[PDB]
Amino acid sequence: SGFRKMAFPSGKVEGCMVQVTCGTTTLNGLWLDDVVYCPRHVICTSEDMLNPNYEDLLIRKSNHNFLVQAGNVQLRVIGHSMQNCVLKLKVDTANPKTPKYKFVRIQPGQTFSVLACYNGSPSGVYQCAMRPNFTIKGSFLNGSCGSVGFNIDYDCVSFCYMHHMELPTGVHAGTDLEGNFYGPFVDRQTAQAAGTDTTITVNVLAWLYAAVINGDRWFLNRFTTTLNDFNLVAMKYNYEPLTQDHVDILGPLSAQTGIAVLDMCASLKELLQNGMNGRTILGSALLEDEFTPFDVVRQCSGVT
Amino acid sequence: SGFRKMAFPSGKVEGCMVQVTCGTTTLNGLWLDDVVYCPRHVICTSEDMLNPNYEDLLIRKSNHNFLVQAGNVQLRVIGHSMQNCVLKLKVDTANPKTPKYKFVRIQPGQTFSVLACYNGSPSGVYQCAMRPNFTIKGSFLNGSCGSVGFNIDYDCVSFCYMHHMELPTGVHAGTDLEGNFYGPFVDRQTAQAAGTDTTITVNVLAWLYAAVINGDRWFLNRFTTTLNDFNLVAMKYNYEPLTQDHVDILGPLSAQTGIAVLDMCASLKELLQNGMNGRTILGSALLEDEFTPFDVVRQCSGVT
Ligand SMILES: *C(=N)c1nc(OC)cc(OC)n1
Ligand SMILES: *C(=N)c1nc(OC)cc(OC)n1
Repeated sequence: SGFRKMAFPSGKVEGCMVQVTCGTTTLNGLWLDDVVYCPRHVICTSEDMLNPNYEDLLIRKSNHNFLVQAGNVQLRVIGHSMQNCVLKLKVDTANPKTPKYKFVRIQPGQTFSVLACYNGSPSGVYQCAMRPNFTIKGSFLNGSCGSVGFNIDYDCVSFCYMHHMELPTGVHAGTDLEGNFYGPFVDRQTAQAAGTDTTITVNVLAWLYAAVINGDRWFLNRFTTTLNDFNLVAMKYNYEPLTQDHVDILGPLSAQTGIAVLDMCASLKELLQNGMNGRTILGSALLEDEFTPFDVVRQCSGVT
Repeated sequence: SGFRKMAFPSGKVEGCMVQVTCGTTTLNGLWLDDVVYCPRHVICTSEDMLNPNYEDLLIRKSNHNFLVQAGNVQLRVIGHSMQNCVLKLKVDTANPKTPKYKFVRIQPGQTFSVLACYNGSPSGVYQCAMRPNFTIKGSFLNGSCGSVGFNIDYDCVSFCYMHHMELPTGVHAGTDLEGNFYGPFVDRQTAQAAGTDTTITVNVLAWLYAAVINGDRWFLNRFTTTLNDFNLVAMKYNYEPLTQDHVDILGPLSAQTGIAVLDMCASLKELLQNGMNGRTILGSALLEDEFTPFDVVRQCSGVT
């Protein structure tokens, strides 16, 4: 029993973190096979960042200008290329600790672990979600760029995020491992405002199922609702609309607890309308939305 | 910017996790050098657990009854001994991945990372604190015993906790790596009720400093208080008394923000008396107490 905001074990990803320096800029790189992936803004000075022409800036860079260090040892760069907003630095040595891996582009609402790094060295691991406005609420200081987000399926690491940027509102933006930003963000120090950060309804419902499984049941009520009635309330509260696909995804948690998905929607509807009244659910005074239904099943079953 | 409940990178500890089986019971062991540490209740059947005499039960066990598996390979047990509530299984092979390590016994209020494991395999990593009533609020299922809590200082892992038990209220109890339980708990399936779970005042104040550093400042007020006046309010709200040692510990965060510790105490006093009024601090609707002042400095500076 007990339910925590849990990150995947980070060891497989720690073995891939390297330091990348270009000129006076140092950030993190991800070393998989004989390629080091890093944000292309490693080539920018703080001034360049205001309006960078990456193709033009990159012309002034050669393989020997990209200093890649893995632990105490230097890696030899034998090629470099730009793919969207990431640089791929081909090195002469395959990473001996390369885990089984995939590059995946996640959808909003999906969660992942972040291994925050500085100078190619891991500092911490935390769990977060791709917000519906394509930002993430991370913990990143200067030098954390190139830190990655990932999920693990037994022994295969699916890398989904690489840190690039902080918006003036303190939220974060980044790319998948193909260098494509999530959302409309660009790697330029310009006015970039995020859209509405709606709540991930399907994740709140999954977390309410985790609460019932772990003994917090005070919020269960005698009501039911329909998808359309629930969605009228969800729109009022800036919650994402619940679809029949979300209901289907919650099927196993509904089966485990015996609480029909629409009944849990009615409990959530009352929590939105009445508030918590100073009460907590799984140690939280707000409705948590950074656990997917898969995360709840995984944590409640103990998948390794 | 941004502030997350962050765990230490788990790789160094993942390299130490093994599976220990005695008869029909399987749990986790911690393999450091040529010793495997595990809860002594590995020798108990579910019936034995009601009133076990460990010394007597242990007489019926030989080295060959302790099956220790590290990954896919079996370790040879060449000795076994009981130290308090842990067993130390001497194996014939030193763990090649043994990190630099220490065994530390933490005080209430101190935080640590837990690498939850099942069958010697890591499932997740999360951050928690030793509560003032000597319980921890973890996420542990059957088979998670022997999972450990730790802190890291650059390359040295300080192991502080080993999971043994869940109380009927869903909170957890365990030992340090010398086998001594935190608090008054025993490794017996008997009526064990936890005392008052007070809030760790010094940690709430540290987290309010992290909120100011990361831009959440709405709760700052025009008031100040004294330790004695603050402590009258802290007692009313089941908060731990703040001492001059806690004030001294918050000195660097006070210096960084320019907010005197007693002024932050006055902000906390008003938050306790007035509530949050539907507002949040660092994404939380309650006052968070599982970040020590050291954690706040570490996360706000990016220590690797
Ligand atoms: C990422 N490491 C990073 N670091 C900065 O300064 C040290 C600035 C920045 O701007 C995008 N990114
Ligand atoms: C710890 N792994 C554990 N597992 C149990 O059943 C599988 C019971 C238990 O009781 C102390 N501990």
